[PDB]
Amino acid sequence: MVLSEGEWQLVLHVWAKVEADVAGHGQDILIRLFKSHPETLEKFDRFKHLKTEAEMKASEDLKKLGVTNLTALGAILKKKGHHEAELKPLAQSHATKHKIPIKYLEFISEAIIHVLHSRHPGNFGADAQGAMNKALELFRKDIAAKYKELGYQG
Ligand code: HEM
Repeated sequence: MVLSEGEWQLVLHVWAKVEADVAGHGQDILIRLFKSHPETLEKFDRFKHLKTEAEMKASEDLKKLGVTNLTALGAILKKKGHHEAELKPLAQSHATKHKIPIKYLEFISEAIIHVLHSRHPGNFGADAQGAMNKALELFRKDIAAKYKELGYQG
């Protein structure tokens, strides 16, 4: 799979809006992930204790984590597919240290799409969402291949 420049444009156009407030989008996305797929929260030893959305929103550390997560993703998206260098450290830590299965990357991809659909309807119409889904599917495909190379693929 490979995206067209036109599709990359749709992806980077909405991401530019996301960047107006990375911290806020990071919070919304992680909170959506944890509420839609509670099992995912268990992978965060530093935040596994959070019981409610209120506690999640009030967590300064969770906010920092969200910023780090979206900034890393933004760098990857901006490479428009030429993200081999960026995927190496990310794949290693998530496969070997955090033990994050591909299914969970699909879950966070779903959360990203949900939040963008909610916050940016004008710039996240059907075609734009399709482009973003295509970009995230490419990300997960390449990450999965790396996982396999690293001996995890899960
Ligand atoms: C869009 C996909 C994701 C990106 C770009 C991403 C990015 C990052 C980055 C940059 C870090 C810090 C450096 C590192 O350890 O590699 C990190 C840490 C971490 N990630 Fe992810 N991540 C993603 C998805 C996930 C998912 C789905 C989970 C689990 C449900 C997860 C769990 C973790 C954990 C447990 C840490 C450690 C947090 C801490 O205690 O400091 N990540 N991630």
